[PDB]
Amino acid sequence: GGIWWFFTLIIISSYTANLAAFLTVERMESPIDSADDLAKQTKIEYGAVKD
Amino acid sequence: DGKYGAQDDKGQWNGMVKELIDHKADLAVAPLTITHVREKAIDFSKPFMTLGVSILYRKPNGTNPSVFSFLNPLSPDIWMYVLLAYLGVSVVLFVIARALSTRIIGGIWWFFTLIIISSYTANLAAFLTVERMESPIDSADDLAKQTKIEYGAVKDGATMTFFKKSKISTFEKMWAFMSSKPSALVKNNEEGIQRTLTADYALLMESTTIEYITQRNCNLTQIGGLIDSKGYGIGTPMGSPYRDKITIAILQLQEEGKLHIMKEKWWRGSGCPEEENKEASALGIQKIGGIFIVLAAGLVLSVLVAV
Amino acid sequence: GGIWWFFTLIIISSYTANLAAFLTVERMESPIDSADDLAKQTKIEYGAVKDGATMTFFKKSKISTFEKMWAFMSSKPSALVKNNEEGIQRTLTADYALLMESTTIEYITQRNCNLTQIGGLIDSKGYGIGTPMGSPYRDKITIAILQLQEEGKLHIMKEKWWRGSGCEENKEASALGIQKIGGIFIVLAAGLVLSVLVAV
Amino acid sequence: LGVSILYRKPNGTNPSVFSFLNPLSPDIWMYVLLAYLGVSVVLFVIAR
Amino acid sequence: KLHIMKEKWWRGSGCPEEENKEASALGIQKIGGIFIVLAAGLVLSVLVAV
Repeated sequence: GGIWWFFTLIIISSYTANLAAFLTVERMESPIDSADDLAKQTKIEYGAVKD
Repeated sequence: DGKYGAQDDKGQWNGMVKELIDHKADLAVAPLTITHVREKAIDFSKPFMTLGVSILYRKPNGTNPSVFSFLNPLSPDIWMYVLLAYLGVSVVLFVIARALSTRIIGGIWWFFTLIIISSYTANLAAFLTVERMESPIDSADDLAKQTKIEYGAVKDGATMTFFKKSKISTFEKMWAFMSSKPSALVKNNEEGIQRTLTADYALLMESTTIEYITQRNCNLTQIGGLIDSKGYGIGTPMGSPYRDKITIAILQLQEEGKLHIMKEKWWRGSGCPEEENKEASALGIQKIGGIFIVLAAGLVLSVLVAV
Repeated sequence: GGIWWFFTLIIISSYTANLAAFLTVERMESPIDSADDLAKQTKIEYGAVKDGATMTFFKKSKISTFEKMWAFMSSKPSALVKNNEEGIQRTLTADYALLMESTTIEYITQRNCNLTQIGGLIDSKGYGIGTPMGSPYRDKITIAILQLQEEGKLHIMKEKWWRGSGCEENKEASALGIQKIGGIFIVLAAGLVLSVLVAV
Repeated sequence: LGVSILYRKPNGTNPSVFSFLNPLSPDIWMYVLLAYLGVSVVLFVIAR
Repeated sequence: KLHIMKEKWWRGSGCPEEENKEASALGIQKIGGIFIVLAAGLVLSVLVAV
């Protein structure tokens, strides 16, 4: 019963940790909100209609 | 000459461009840069293929499928200290049994267990977060923003010349890095390959060569898509309709798809293995799991039924 | 029992969350390993002597790291020192990061036991000797110095002239070091003795 | 008016109503179920 | 040039870095939640006493 206890503890802890990691990284991730962001970056493709 | 060929400053040409201009050779059969100066100097057919610059890098390391790597966020000495404390509590309870003190000791043990499990959970969470909050480098913009990792391109190469006339944030950052540190630039592709093999070095060069060497090597990897368009055209004499005759002939070849089959005749054939760690996850591997084997330890006592 | 159970659950949950938040924030970034650490953190003030060769190099360099470093040092005048000795003293006494020619920090660390050289090699500038025009002696001293280079004499002179090298810990196996359970042991022993006092 | 960046809605979602097979790998849940099944019968066979 | 002129005459004052997440000596954010359970116990005690 005690080793089952420890298993349950560790598995729930890992579950909490990874989901919280996803939530935190989603919170710190910010999308583009200005053309300055496009100008400084190069990893996102962009364009305009010619003429 | 031992190079593609170029006019430096005197209006004179060398290599395949000079030979085609002189019309002592009728076509250039090799990879060949397409620049406006040489395009005006010598006409080019439509490229038989288009390519850019890619990143050669060392294979990521750190695959440790071990049970010890699962209890990592815990000092084992502290774990044995907790075990000794628990057994001491149990023996104290056993000897005292020969009331309210028992309950209060159980409660304080409950509180210590809460504290220790909280600490373990927090430590493991921090370790996994700091692991996965960082990602392997996938773009040259990442190279530009970082400075801890050496990177470079073959000097006097096509990528160097293209970046000379290309001024985008990452490109002048690259040029500043090249000027600052001459120890991260080479004159030959093999030298850069050796640099990548020895140190964690990022190499930028024409994509096809990197694809070939990656498919002829197992200790290296390619990362990043095309960051530029280069193209490899075919030379043609001045005022030659055969230029068009080349172009259409090339066009149907792309429709025939023979170029791909022959490229895999030369390029592919690699047998590099695959891993599940490329998607930035640790779930579903001995890094998360592996203690089910420890369960059998208790099972051996589970068969004693009589004395 | 249910209301006390919910109370206990929520309070211990808050405790665990705060614990995790603390260790993470101290562990989410390294104490110091390179100028990139200064690039992504700002808890340590950094700078150099005003109008020094370092800040001129930062101005002329197009490395976005050095660019933002220059922007920061221009933003805060408190990170500016009129003289290198003042910056050395303030780094030795208070939290401050000084950027200077590598051999200077080399000598200082050789002549110190508390401060340390920080960061690997980042620039390639070097020192030479000024030469007039039309002086073949420049060519002679060039070839002579090159000869000394394959002779390795410069190492001999620098070790002879620079030698003061004085006297770390990792402590990364659990949260907030190994020294973290002593209070638990003490409180455990204190609660242990409380059971023997009474005879009932 | 000025100029405006055109982009799709921020990609990312959760397949309803699963919210635990996405954070945790399913094989982990399968192993946990197997362990629960294995430990279940031990007490019954021992007590009998 | 109008944008450059505005930036010249609307170049603000620099601000210290303040978006870095910080967590140190954080308690229960002043008030806790013990009052609800205290009130629940008191209110139930009077009429369990019947």
